[PDB]
Formats: sequence, structure tokens, C-alpha cells
Amino acid sequence: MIYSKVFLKLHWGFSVVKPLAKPGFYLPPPTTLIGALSYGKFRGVDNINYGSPAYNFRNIMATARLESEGVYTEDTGKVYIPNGRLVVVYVTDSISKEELEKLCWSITRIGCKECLASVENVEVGEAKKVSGRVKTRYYFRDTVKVVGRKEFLEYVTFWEENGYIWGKEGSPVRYILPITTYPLASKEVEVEAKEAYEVGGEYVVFS
RNA sequence: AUUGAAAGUUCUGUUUCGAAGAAAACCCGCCUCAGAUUCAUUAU
Repeated sequence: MIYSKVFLKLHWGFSVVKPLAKPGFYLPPPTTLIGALSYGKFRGVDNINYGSPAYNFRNIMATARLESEGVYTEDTGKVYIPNGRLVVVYVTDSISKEELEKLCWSITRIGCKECLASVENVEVGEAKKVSGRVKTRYYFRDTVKVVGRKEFLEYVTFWEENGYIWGKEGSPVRYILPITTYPLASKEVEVEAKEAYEVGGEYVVFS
């Protein structure tokens, strides 16, 4: 199981609108993170035999977190965090280290066209699996238990990869975000969980 | 190539017209630079 870390510098922020008034999300879903990675190999093509040129990277695990302060504003929901930093962790085993590292440098935007994001540095390595009590900052699933004080937790709804095809709605999956609503920031939460990969001290929780 | 893809809330407008900081008023009334000093002794 290989892991990779990437540091992104945002220009003005990201904007993803909720499916089904056009409110937006607080943090990008894993689908956008996988699509950004897939952009490095499928550049120039928009329809493959027809739902998306991204129904092939569906089994790559990804998480992301903030490192600065921002504000969520509806004026079409947007998340303004200019000059901020984003840390993205990719965990997978489908491809070797070289291919993941090459695709990691080829990220251009997160969400829509205006949400450009440069790349500052990357790291590649081998991860280890643990199950003891850990502290994490990345968001995880709803079914994961919590031992600490419930004070900085929010509930969101994301979709599986089934939504990659047009004319079809993805399955609804609940997610828990360790985020402060105003101002926008990230906080640490202690979880027990069953599977956690150590990617450099900042344990990533998946189930 | 990501609930992503496709879009300007943009077009037309004077804070403008007028009204003296003006009139009267002394820096003027007394004071001294004052007393002492050889250019002469020698040259057809």
C-alpha cells in the first residue's frame, strides 16, 4: 500500500454546488480529488465509451485538509480562502510509485475552471496499517466511532463513483467533518476506528 | 477534464443658481562720548 502527499497553493478558493437556491459544500468530495488526479492522464478527452473519462480511477483512496483560514459565502456557495494551503493524501496500490508521483504533479484545478491551484511539493512512500486509538485531522465516514468530546463535528452528504455517469444520481453516503463553521479551520479529533494508515504521523482514517 | 461542462447586471444622468470681515486708533515723553598729549634734536 503506497501513499503520496501533495501541497497545493490555492488562488482564491473552490466552489462545488450540492446536487438537488444553490448552496455549496465546505470541503471538496473525494470524487473531485480523484478526478484531479485522473486529469494528468486523460487530458484532452471529455467522453469515453458515455459517462466520464474518470470511471477507471474509482478505487483510489484520497483525503484532503486545509491549513489556513477562510469564509463560506453565498452570493452559488463559495469558500474563499485566498493564498491558502491544501494538503492532499492519496493512498492506493493500483499503480507503482512512479506513476502516482507523475500524476501528482499534474493537478490543475479542484472543482470548476476558476479554482486553479499550483503545486509546491510532493512526497511518496510506503504506508503501514494500524488499528489503535489515533488522532486525525482528515474527514472520515459516519460509521466511525468517536471517543473525544463532540464539539467540532459537522455532517455532510457525499456520493459514490456511481454518479460519474450522466443522467444518473449517485448513492448518498454520510460523512463527518472536523471543521469549525466560522471562521473556517481544521481541528484534531481522536478516533479508535479499525483501519488507519500512518502516512507520516498524521494518521488517515478510512473505516 | 472533477455536480464538472455552456453565461457581463449592461445600457442613459452638472449640487447648479447669489452674498464686501466693514467701520474707529500716535510707540511718544527726558539724555553731550566727555575730559590729557610738541614730529624736535644733527646735515655748506
